[PDB]
Amino acid sequence: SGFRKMAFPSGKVEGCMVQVTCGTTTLNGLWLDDVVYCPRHVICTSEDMLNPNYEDLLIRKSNHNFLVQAGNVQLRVIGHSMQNCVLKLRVDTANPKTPKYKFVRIQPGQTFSVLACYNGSPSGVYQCAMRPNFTIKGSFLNGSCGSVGFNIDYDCVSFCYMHHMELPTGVHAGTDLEGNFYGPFVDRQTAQAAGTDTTITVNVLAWLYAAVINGDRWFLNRFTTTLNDFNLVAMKYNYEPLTQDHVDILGPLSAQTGIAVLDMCASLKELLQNGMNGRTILGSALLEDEFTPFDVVRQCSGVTF
Amino acid sequence: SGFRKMAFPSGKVEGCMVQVTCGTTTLNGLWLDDVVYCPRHVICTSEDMLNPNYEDLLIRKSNHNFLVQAGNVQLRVIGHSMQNCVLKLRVDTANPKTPKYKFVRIQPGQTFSVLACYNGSPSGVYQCAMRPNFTIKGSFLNGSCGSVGFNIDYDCVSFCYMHHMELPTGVHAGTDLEGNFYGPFVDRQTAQAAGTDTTITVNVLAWLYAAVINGDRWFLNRFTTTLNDFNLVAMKYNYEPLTQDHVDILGPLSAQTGIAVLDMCASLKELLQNGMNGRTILGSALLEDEFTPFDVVRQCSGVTF
Ligand SMILES: *C(=N)[C@H](C[C@@H]1CCNC1=O)NC(=O)[C@@H]1[C@@H]2[C@H](CN1C(=O)[C@@H](NC(=O)C(F)(F)F)C(C)(C)C)C2(C)C
Ligand SMILES: *C(=N)[C@H](C[C@@H]1CCNC1=O)NC(=O)[C@@H]1[C@@H]2[C@H](CN1C(=O)[C@@H](NC(=O)C(F)(F)F)C(C)(C)C)C2(C)C
Repeated sequence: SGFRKMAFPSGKVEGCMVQVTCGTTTLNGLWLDDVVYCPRHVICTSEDMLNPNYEDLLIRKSNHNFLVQAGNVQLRVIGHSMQNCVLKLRVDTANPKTPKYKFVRIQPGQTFSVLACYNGSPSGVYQCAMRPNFTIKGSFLNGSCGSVGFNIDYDCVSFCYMHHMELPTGVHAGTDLEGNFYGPFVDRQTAQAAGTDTTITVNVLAWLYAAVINGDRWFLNRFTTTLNDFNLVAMKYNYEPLTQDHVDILGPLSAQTGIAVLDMCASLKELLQNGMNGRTILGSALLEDEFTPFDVVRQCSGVTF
Repeated sequence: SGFRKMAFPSGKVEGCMVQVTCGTTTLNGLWLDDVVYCPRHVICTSEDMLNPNYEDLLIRKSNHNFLVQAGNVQLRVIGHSMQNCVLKLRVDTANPKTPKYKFVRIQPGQTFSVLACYNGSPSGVYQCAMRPNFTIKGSFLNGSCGSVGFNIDYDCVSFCYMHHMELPTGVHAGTDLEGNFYGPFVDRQTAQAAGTDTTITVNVLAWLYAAVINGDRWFLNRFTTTLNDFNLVAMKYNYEPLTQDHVDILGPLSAQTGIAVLDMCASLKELLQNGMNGRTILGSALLEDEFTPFDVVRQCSGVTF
């Protein structure tokens, strides 16, 4: 019993974190095989970042301009190229600690662990959801860029995020491992706005099932609702519309508890309309939307790696 | 910016986890040097746990009765001894992945990372605080016993917890690596309840400094209180008494922000008596007490390991 925000064990990702320096700019890189992937703004100075032309900045750079440090060891960069907002550095050797991996582009609502690093060294690990407005609510300081987000499926590390920047409202933005930004953001030091953030509805229901499995059941009612009737109510509260696909994803949790998805929606509707009245759910006074249906199943059935 | 509950990178602890089976009872062990530490109830059958005579049960157990598995390799147990509630199985092979380590007993209020395991394999990582009632709010299932709590001091791993049991309200209990339980709990399936919990006041104040550091400054007021006047209000709300040692520990946070501890106490008093007025602090509608002042400093400085 008990329910916590839980990150994947990070040992496999730790063995891939290196330090990338270009001039006086230092950040992190991800060493897999003989390639190191890092944000392309490692080539900028403080002034370049206001309006960079990465193409010309990179032309003025050659192999001896990039220092890659793995532990106490310098890695010889024997090639470089630019793929979207990510820089690929060909190094003299393959990472002996390279795990089985893939690069994936995640959907909004999906979660991943972030291994926050500074100077190629791991500082901490925390769980993050890709918000519907394509930002994450993380914890990143100067030099954190290059820190990656990932998921583990038994032995395989699926990398999905690389940190690049922080937006005005304290939220964070970055790219997939191909350099494509999540959202309408650019790697330029200029005011940019993230859209209005909505609540991931399928995730709130998933967390309500986790609360039920843990014995937190005060919010359950003997009422029912239709999918349309629930959506008409929830949308006034800035909740994402719930679809038949989302109900199919909630199925294993529904079957395990014996509470139909639309029965749980009637409890969620009541919580939005009447509030929580000083009560808590899994120790929280707000409805939590950063656990996916899979995160609940994984935690409640002890999936190991 | 951004303040998140963060666990230590788990790589170092991952390499120390093994599986320990005795008869039909299977759980996790911690392999350091040529010794495997695990909870002593691994020798118990399902009926023994109601009223176990450990001294007697262990006398009827031999080295050959303990199966220890490190990956696909079975380790030969060449000796054993019972230290309080922990079993120490001497194996014929030192763990080549043994990091620099120490065993410590933590105090209530101090935090640690839990690497949760099943069958000797890591499933996830999260941060916990030793509550004033000596329980922890974790997430553990059947077979999670022997999973450990740890802190990392750059290169040294301080092991401070080993999971043994779960109490009625979904809260957990365990021992230090000497087998001594935190709290008044015993390792027997008998009626036990955690004493009424209190809020860790120094951790709440450290969390408000983290809020000011990140921009949430709405709760700051012109008022100032004494230590005595603060403590008379905290006790009403079930808060731990704030001592001069707690005030001294808060010193680095107070100096970085230029806000006196007793000026932050007036902010906390106002918050306890009159509420949060519909506002959040660091994305939370409740006052968080699981970040110690060292966690706030570590995260806000980007300390690496
Ligand atoms: C990479 N190490 C940092 C990480 C930032 C620093 C503070 N916390 C973070 O997440 N990335 C940057 O410094 C990027 C980088 C230039 C400026 N920058 C920003 O994150 C800035 N943000 C923006 O200009 C905005 F709002 F558009 F996102 C900053 C104001 C410094 C937070 C580049 C090339 C975008
Ligand atoms: C270790 N593998 C498990 C972890 C438990 C199982 C359910 N969730 C957990 O955290 N430990 C146990 O099964 C221990 C073990 C016997 C009984 N047990 C308990 O934790 C039980 N609790 C109590 O006896 C109580 F109420 F006193 F705290 C249980 C009812 C199974 C939760 C021993 C030797 C204590």
